[PDB]
Amino acid sequence: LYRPTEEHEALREAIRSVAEDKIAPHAADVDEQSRFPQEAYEALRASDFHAPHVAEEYGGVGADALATCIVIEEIARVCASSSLIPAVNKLGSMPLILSGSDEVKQRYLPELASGEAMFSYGLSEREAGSDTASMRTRAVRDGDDWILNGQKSWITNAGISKYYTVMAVTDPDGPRGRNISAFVVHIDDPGFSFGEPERKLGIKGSPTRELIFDNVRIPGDRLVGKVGEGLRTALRTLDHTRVTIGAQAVGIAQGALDYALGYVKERKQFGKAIADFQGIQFMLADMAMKLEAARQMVYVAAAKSERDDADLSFYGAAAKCFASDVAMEITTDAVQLLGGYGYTRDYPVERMMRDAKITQIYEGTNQIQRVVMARQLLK
Amino acid sequence: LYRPTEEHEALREAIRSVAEDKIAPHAADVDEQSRFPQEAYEALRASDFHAPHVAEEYGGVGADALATCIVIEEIARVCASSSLIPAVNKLGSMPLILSGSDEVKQRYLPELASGEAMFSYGLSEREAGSDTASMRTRAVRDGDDWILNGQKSWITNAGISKYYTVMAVTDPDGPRGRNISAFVVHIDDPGFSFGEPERKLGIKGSPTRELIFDNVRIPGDRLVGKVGEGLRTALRTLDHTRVTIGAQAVGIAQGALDYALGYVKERKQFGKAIADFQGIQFMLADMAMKLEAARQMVYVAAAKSERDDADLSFYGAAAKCFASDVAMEITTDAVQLLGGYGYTRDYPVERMMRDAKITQIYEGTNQIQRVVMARQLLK
Amino acid sequence: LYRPTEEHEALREAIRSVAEDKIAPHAADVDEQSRFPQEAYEALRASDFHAPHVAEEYGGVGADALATCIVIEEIARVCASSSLIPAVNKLGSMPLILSGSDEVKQRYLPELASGEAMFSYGLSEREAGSDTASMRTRAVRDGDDWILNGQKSWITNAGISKYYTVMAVTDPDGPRGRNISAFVVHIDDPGFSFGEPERKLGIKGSPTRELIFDNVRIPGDRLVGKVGEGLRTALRTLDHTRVTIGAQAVGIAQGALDYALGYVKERFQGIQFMLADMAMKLEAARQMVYVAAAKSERDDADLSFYGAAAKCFASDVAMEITTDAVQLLGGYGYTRDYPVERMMRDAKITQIYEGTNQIQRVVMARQLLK
Amino acid sequence: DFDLYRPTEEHEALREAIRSVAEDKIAPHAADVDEQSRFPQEAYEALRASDFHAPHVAEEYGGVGADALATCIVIEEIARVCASSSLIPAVNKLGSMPLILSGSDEVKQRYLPELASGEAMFSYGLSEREAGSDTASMRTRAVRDGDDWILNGQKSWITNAGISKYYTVMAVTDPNISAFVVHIDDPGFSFGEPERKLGIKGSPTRELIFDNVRIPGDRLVGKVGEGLRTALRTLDHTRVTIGAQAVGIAQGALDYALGYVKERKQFGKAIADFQGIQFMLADMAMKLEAARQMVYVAAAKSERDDADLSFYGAAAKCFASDVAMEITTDAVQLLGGYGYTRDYPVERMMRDAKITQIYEGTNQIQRVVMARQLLK
Repeated sequence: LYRPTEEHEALREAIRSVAEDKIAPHAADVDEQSRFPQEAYEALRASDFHAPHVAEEYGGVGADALATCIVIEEIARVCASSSLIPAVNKLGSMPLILSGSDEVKQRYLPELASGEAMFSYGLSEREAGSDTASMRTRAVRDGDDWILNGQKSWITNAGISKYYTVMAVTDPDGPRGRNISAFVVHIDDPGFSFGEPERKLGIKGSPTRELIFDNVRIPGDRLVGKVGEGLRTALRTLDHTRVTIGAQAVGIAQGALDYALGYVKERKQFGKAIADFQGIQFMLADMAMKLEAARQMVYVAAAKSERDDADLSFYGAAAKCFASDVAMEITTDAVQLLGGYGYTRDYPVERMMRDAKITQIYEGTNQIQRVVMARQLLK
Repeated sequence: LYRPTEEHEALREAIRSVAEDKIAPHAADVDEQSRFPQEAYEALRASDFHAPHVAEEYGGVGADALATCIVIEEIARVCASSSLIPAVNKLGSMPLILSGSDEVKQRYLPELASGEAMFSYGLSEREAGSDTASMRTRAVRDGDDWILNGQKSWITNAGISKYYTVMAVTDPDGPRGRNISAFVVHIDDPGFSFGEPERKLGIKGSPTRELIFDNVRIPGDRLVGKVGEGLRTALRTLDHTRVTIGAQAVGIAQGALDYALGYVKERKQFGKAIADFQGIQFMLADMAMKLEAARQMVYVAAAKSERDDADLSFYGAAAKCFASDVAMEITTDAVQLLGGYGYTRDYPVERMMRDAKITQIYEGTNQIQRVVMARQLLK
Repeated sequence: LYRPTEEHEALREAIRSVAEDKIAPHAADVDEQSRFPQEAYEALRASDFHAPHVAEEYGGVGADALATCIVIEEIARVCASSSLIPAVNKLGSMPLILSGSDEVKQRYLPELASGEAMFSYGLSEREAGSDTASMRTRAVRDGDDWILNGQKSWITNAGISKYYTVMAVTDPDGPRGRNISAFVVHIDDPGFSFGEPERKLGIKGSPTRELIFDNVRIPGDRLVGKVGEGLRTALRTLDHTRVTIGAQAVGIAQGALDYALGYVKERFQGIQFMLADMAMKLEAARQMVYVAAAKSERDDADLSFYGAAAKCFASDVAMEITTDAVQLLGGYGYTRDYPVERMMRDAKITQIYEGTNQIQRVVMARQLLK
Repeated sequence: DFDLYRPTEEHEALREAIRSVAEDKIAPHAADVDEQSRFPQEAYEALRASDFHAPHVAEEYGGVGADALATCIVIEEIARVCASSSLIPAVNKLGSMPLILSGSDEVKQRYLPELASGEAMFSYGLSEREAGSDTASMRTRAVRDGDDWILNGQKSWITNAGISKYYTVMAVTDPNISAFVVHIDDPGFSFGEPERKLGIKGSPTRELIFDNVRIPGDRLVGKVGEGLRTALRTLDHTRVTIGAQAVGIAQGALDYALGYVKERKQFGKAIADFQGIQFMLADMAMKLEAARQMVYVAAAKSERDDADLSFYGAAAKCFASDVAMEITTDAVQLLGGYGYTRDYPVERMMRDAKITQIYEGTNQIQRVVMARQLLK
């Protein structure tokens, strides 16, 4: 009751030690250079932790939603950019799971579950970032095939994901929400290009790239879901990926709190370990307490996500909004807690603050989460 | 997972229905003339919700600790004062459960479980509230009986509860925290008097009285647990009722967010429903998100209060501190959202605000909670 | 420079003694029985702080807006209900000052300034509370007079004020906000009655009653500036009384923190940090109110913004501080035996009346995106 | 017409002055300053050309002698566009305060003209590895070698170091402490490796290491053994400059935020027609302006050196810094994905803001000073 199965905890100790071993040192370096955490990718893949959400049918680990966030958490605790790997894979493969045809699922999800390829997910566009219902990217038919044209931006793991679940308008004059569909674009696919990797505040490692569609023709079997169903797919994909982002935020903050506690037990200003100043003790109390509320809520919403509960819209958004807020609130405090040392790149709290910010921004800025929560409350 | 069981959800639905009609309408009156929730206690007892935690063995409903919290929540949601009936009942009976001898337990718990008698719990002392190992209340052993002297303060439901698990030193030189034992005082015991009931900011209904012991002869069977081990028992009980006060805070806040939501959809300023202004929407979003986190952590800590988990103290402190703090923010916003109306007692939210304040204060002020947490963090 | 003139501080020691000595002990009762701060009113009157804003021209104290705010603060420091007397007097006289012809100013301001009469201000309406530009209290001209029919609500200090600058729409047609004018209704004036005093969370002392107008025959000399300007005048006065509500909040917070600090001396670093946050927020709120108050007196361009900005922040701060004040005093802080309970309840309203901090944030936003 | 609670008209002329100096000369370089972690040299050149390298220096010594509001306003209006660039007047006042507050007319004369002219920059060595905040327990020793002194030890966290010219470092004489202008060229005086910082990446934060640095006896600043009464004063007076730094960073962030939200449209309406973004900008502007005004009250209070200058100083830095963080965070939030990228400054202003909360007495230390000034 109100706890992960102890199974989840064995899973956690696993992914935790994978994170402590193969991710952490590489996290500091990943961030500095803003290059992909490849070591993280081969270590997650080597431990079959790269995309544990995939079903058993395709060779996945079959992770529970709570189990899936646990992985994303335990990674973000040490490296936010790497933490995106199973998180972006769940995000980009979710339209393919929740609505994909059996043939398309069997095509694509086994290569992920195996580790051949990572997914990215192209929904946002620069002239309609949060207003995903009124996008510009275009899927016109051409024979059996599909021509995509247009813009996707803020696409995570771009350049590295092989597969890109794009959402493009199929019938530009139908009832909003029924004119958009999802198509798995490959890196192969001619005319599909990437934009410059963005110069990011945090997640500097995991590339956030614009991806351009210049008459990208693609077979008909890469339609995922039916036609027009792309927004009804994207909504349930948000519904489920919000909680992954919540867990990522919880994780970023957890790593920050861990360095905070360690540093306060080691260092001694005014003769004593700063850990024992009641001020700092209050600060750690708020950090730990907020973090634990955010954790429990992302976990509740994950329970809401595998059980596919009714109010998953609300709690998912809320868990994402709060966890991210908490992450900022905590990681900033963590930086504050290490004083001068904290704003040094030698210690991870700096990176962790820079990293936590996107949890408040990307996958729908928490203002959108508040819009969603409000619309859900007025029912 | 992260589900109150269908058992609990039905239980929730039950106690909610009892709160709505049988308790809520009286809530304004209970608070106003600062009177005990007689209607509420009556209705809870007739419905087995007055102290549902009590063991089956002694005729209680055998309520899960989570379920107990759920009841205190749903009661508090409409009337905070009334929720102390099950809350202070769990508080006062818990030392009698956690350490009580089979006999004394079977003496008192039936009286409670049926609804004949109420419990209060005397541990804190006017002088050194948080340094409980240094309490002045002594019980001197005299024959089989004891003679009590001392000063419990801040003791909720006094004057109205009949049996009082008071904690007294039984060694002015015995060892710290092992020099104290627990005694069930009756409302009948000579020399046992109450102070004038405190004039409280909120929870005005439930009486907060001083406890005076003037050479109170109490029989020898009133000892619960060993002599000396009462402190360990008291600290464990603290760990467990922390979470029920947390649930109460969540409840007070839930009432605020409910009445606010209602008032917001219907009432109109500038001619569209004020819930159309995205600002009020953000505010309501934050209220709901904070509140839901506070709720989920109250529930997690309730689970840990059943399993007697290690970090039960930490998670309970966190649940109380967060639920209460969050409640304060929310009920304050609740007053805000109803504007001029919310400032009047015609609407309850103002009362709910006064009530959230005490949850930040009694049952271990959130500062003390933050200390407890910071202490578990610095293991 | 960036400090009260030494005579503002001379004014502070004066009203501080008046508040600590004459207002403070009764404040607890003022709140307890939810009755008017009579002791406070007669003592503020005895000390010329019941309405020090009035020009000396009418026998007032001639206080600059900064001074008015400081008075309101030193009163709110001990009694918010009491702190509203000078505050609601400046509020109710402000339309009467800012635009009234010297006729009505000379008829009203001396009787206020001296302390015969208190003012309240009828702008807020239940139906169109936040949208004051679309209010529904009607006043049609009957010969030289006007007739009033309508319903002002949440009129603070309403039960006891004599003179009431109530603002009514005179011409429904035309641009709402340019069709509103203000007229001072008397307590004895025929047909004008009050509702039942609101049972309030805090400031219970200062009575807020509805104002109902049942065909009140008001003379034509009750005109407060040219017909139709009333909304121009009303947002003009809000511009100034925002800053006084800020000052009130600063005071309420101050009192909360004062009992907090005192209590902390009486009975570790965590509580120190909490007190530091309290005091620091408080002082930012105080300086923000004073910057704005000086900004009002010189009738600066951005008084719209700063009055809002100070009104919101001070009030917000008051709320956390008074809340935190209650927190520091622990169980004792949750009792009416100590005033911090009353002070928290008092501070809440500062976020609400005279434009909810939602409206304050909107007007602020508005000036930001001009 | 009464100028109470408002910065004087001359301060305001100075403001559009320094604002134009920043917009027109500093602003374009801020992005590069942060990206490369290099000293804002162009900014220093235009500040020196415009009497802003340390305008606080007296007119007796050739500065403009600007009052604490004036110097603060410069630090703000500069930080408004580049935090690192704002450290120029800020770190110069920081390093010059011991030399002013207790320095002998000879020692004032040896150095303050080189600053006021714009030749040399000053930095200030008080904090250390072991006892930064506990100034009573440091371990950098000044031994009286003849009339002269031998210095050994390590100051840490020293802004503009390696690049600044004169270093008023403070050492214990008898284990208590005195202040000494160590020169860059002085024998054996070296710097540690510069920190790779979260923000203020332009302004170098370096260790100060001494292996038997001999410095003449006239390098003494103030009283021998009694620099400590000078050190708490330098704090008292310089918090407000770090605060104004915070206000400036914060104001800049709010400026880019407003610009973006008016320029950008979303869901078909401008993103600032959404009341959520509106309240958000309102909270930002009011916190911001409150922190600004308290910075100004504390600056005036550092001018006439009031009794409570400690509290009002600490609070203004602690609040302005905290508010700056709070604002820049929302600023990054407001520009969405665009705000997350370094192509827009809101991100840099956030990192710049995270330090105003930390250095030169972390707001936790600021709160301690406030709590002690409260129980007076």
